[PDB]
Amino acid sequence: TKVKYPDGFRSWYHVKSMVIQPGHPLENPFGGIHHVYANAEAIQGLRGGNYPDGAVLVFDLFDYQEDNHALVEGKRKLIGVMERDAKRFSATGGWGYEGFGEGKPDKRLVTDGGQGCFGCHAAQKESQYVFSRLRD
Amino acid sequence: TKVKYPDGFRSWYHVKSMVIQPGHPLENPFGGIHHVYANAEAIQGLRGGNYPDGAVLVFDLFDYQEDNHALVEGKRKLIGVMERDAKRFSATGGWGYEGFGEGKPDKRLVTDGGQGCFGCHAAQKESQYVFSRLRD
Ligand code: HEC
Ligand code: HEC
Ligand SMILES: [Zn+2]
Ligand SMILES: [Zn+2]
Repeated sequence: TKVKYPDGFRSWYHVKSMVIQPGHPLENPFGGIHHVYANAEAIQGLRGGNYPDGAVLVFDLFDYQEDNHALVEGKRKLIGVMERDAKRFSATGGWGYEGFGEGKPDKRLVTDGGQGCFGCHAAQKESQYVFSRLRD
Repeated sequence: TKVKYPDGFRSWYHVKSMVIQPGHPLENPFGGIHHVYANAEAIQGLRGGNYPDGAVLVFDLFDYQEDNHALVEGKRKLIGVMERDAKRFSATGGWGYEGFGEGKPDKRLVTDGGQGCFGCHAAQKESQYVFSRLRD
C-alpha cells in the first residue's frame, strides 16, 4: 500500500524542468525550480510505450535564490513520487502518489491515500495521468 | 584536435541547473535555463577525484518563455561541451571547449580553439576548471 522511497533517483534520466515563481497560481506549494526524473520503466511509458509496474517518476522541487539576474538552486523543498502498480494503486489510476519533505525518506507527506494528488493528475487520464512530455 | 559531439548526453547524470535571465553579465550568449550533465568519467572529478581523460561535461541551454510567472523550457539554444584530454587539449589546460548550435553536431560555435572559454574557466583552476559542484 505504500510508495517506496525512490533510492538513487538523482542517477535517473532527467525528463524536463520548469520554474514556478511568485505570482503563478501554483506558487504555493509548487513554487521553485523543479526537475522531473524517470527510471527505465517510466522511460518506456514516456516514450509512448506502456508504463510497466515498477515505473517511477519523481518531481524534485528546489527553493531558489535570485542572484544578479540568475535564479540559483537552493535547498530541496520536497520530492513528489508516482510509482506504477496497476492492481495495488487501482484507487488512484494505477499510480501511487507520495511526497517526501526535503526529499527525506523519514518525512512522508500524503495523508489521504493520494486522492488529492490524483484529483489534479486525473486531468491527464489520456497520457496515463502524467503531465510531463519527453523532450530532446 | 576537435571536441567530439557528446552523443547520448541526455541519458547522462544531471549535475545541476541554473536560470540566467536578461541583464545577467552572461545573457549573451548563455541566457536561458541550463542543465549540466556529466558522463561517468566526469562524475569521478566532480566527487573529488582527478578528471580522467574522456570526462565530458555538457552545458545544455534552453530558451524559455515566461507565462504567468512560470519559466517554461522552449527550444534548445546550444550546448557547451568540455572534453578532458590532458595531452590533446594542453593549450586550454587539458579540456577541449566546443559549442554546438541547437545541440546539433554540424553547428560548431567555437572559432578561437576555445581560448575565450578557457579564459573564464581558468578562474576555477583549483577545481580543475569546472564551476559546477555536485549536489544531492
Ligand atoms: C495540480 C494542482 C497538481 C497537484 C495537486 C499535484 N500535481 Fe503533480 N504535477 C502537476 C503538474 C502540472 C505537473 C507537471 C510539471 C511539469 O514540469 O510539467 C506535475 C508533475 C508531477 C510528477 C512528474 C510526472 C508528471 O506527471 O509530469 C510527479 C511525480 C508528480 N507530479 C507527483 C505528485 C504528487 C505525489 C502529488 C500529491 C502530493 C502531486 N503531484 C500533486 C500537477 C499537480
Ligand atoms: C565566464 C565568462 C564563462 C565563459 C566565457 C564560459 N563559461 Fe562555461 N561556465 C561558466 C560558469 C559560471 C559555469 C557554471 C554554471 C552553473 O550552472 O554553475 C559554466 C559552466 C560550463 C560547463 C559545465 C561545467 C562547469 O564548469 O560547471 C561547460 C561544459 C561549459 N561551461 C562550457 C563552456 C564553453 C564550451 C565555453 C566557450 C563556448 C564556455 N563555457 C565559456 C562561465 C563561463
Ligand atoms: Zn540588474
Ligand atoms: Zn515574472
